[PDB]
Amino acid sequence: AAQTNAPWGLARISSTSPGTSTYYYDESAGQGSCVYVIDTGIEASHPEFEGRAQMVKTYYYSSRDGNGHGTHCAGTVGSRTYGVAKKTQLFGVKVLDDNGSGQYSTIIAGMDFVASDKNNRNCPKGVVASLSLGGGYSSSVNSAAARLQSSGVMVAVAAGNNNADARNYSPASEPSVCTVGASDRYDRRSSFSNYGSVLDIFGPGTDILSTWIGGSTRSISGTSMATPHVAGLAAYLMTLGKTTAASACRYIADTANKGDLSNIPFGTVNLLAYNNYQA
Ligand SMILES: [Ca+2]
Ligand SMILES: [Ca+2]
Repeated sequence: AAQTNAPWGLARISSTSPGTSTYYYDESAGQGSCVYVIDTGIEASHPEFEGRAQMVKTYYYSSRDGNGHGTHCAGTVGSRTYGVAKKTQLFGVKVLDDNGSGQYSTIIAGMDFVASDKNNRNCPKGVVASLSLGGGYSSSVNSAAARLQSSGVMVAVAAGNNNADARNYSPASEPSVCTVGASDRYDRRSSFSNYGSVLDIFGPGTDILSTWIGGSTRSISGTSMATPHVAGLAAYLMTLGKTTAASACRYIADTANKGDLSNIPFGTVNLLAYNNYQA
């Protein structure tokens, strides 16, 4: 399949070079996989989700996404126009309030919720969780992310937006998950992206068009936007049978575009997520 005039990040993850505009992908499109978006919620009624999104848990008064951030991330995972894995199932877990903030105890609870809830869901191609959130280092937060991964979920987490070493942020600093930095459409490390030895991969994160609340769309930037590209790529590759939840981060790193990015500090991987789709 080939989506013309796609958002630049979708085109980028199907090309060895920057500057293209078509997203080339296998039509299976993540069918049969499931992605939990652990965030401010998902506006499941958005036409771009085509009935494939639903809220499964909220830690606040409502399950509504009153912010937009979670809806945007979910759209990059799996919306029709803006998503990597256009046929995946999306499950929303609202651990962040409508200002985009959440206490670590609640974020931890949401991770352990996913680890259990996936045993209620029919996800024959496997389960992914996308965590476009974080704060300062916390061993408890890291341990929760490690448990979620251990339980059989491909966990992708944002590196953070501090232009600093991700070792000092959580869940970014948990080794066993997939820690995602951000790049721009000229293959530069995004100006805000964290870096460091703990990063596994980069994805598109500057000026990413996706869904928003009120049935709308907008373009925003962050490692929060790079993370769902990787989560959606994992779901897509799992549906194709190329990898598993335990091995997908390593597989994505194996198969990434290597050495394409600029302003990568020595000791940080120079790896950009790539679907290696060959029609
Ligand atoms: Ca290249
Ligand atoms: Ca890792």
